[PDB]
Amino acid sequence: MITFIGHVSKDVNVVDGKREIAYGGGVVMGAITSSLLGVKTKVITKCTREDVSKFSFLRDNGVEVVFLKSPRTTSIENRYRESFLISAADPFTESDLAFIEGEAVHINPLWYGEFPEDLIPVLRRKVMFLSADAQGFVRVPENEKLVYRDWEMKEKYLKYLDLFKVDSREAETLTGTNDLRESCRIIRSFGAKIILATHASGVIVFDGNFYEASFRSWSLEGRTGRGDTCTAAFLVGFVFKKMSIEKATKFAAAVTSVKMRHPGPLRREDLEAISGDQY
Ligand SMILES: O[C@H]1[C@H](O)[C@@H](O)[C@H](O)[C@@H](O)[C@H]1O
Repeated sequence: MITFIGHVSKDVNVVDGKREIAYGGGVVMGAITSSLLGVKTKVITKCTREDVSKFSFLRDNGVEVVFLKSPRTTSIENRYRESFLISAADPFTESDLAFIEGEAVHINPLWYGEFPEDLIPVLRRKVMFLSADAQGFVRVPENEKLVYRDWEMKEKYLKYLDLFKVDSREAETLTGTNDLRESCRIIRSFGAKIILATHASGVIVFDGNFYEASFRSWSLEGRTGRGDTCTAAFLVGFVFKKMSIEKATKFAAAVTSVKMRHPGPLRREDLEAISGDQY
C-alpha cells in the first residue's frame, strides 16, 4: 500500500482570460495512478466539509481517503506557468500521521508550509519507503504569488527521503543550473538517494547512474499532473512491482504519456495504449 499526503485543491485555471474550475491537486493525480495500476492506495488530505463532494471521485477510482478538518480548502489560480495561492487549508501536523501504515508514503504538497519540515523525521520512523515532491518545499506564497525559492534546509532533510521528485524549474531553483542532469548530480550530493526529474520531453531518474525515458504523447490541457502521475507510476513499478530501476523509469514515462492525452487524472483505458515493448 501507498499513502499520499497532501492538499486537494480547487484549481482556478485561467486560459486567455477565461476562468475554468478543476478539482485536483497533486494527491489526486498521483493516488488515482497508483490505484488504477493495482496498488492499494490511501490519501490523507484536508478541505472543508462542504467541499468533500467535489473530491468524491477519488473513492470511485478505488482510493481510500481521509478528509481531515479544515476551515478552508486550498485553492490555486493557474494563469497561462504562473500560480497563486488564493486560499490555504490548514497545514498537516504530527498527529495527522498517527495512523500511517503500508510500505510507502509520498509527501505531495502544493505550497511551502503545507507540510512542515518537522514532520519529515516523524514520518520517516513510520514508513519503509518515503518520498517527497520538491514543489512542497520550493514553491512559496509571496502576496499569494507562488514564487520559486531555494529550500534552505534541503541538506538536513533530503537524507530522510528514499526518493525525491523535481521538475525543471524546481531543480534549477535548488541548484542554480538549468542543466537537468547536472542538477540531479548536485541534488544527490545534498543527500538525495534517488532523484526523479520530469521535464518537457521526459523523465530522468538518477541514483548515481542515469536512466531516461521520453514521453510519447502530450496535450496542452493534459500536461497538469504530469509529474504526480509519473511519480506514482515510478513508485508502483519500482517499489511494488519489483521492476528494475531502468524498467520502472520507462514504465513511469509510458503511464505519464497516456495520461497527458487528456485533462484530469489517468483513466483505465489509458493503460491499453501502452505497449509492453516500451519498457
Ligand atoms: O501540479 C499542479 C500544480 O501544483 C498547480 O499549480 C495546482 O493548481 C494543481 O492542483 C497541481 O495538480
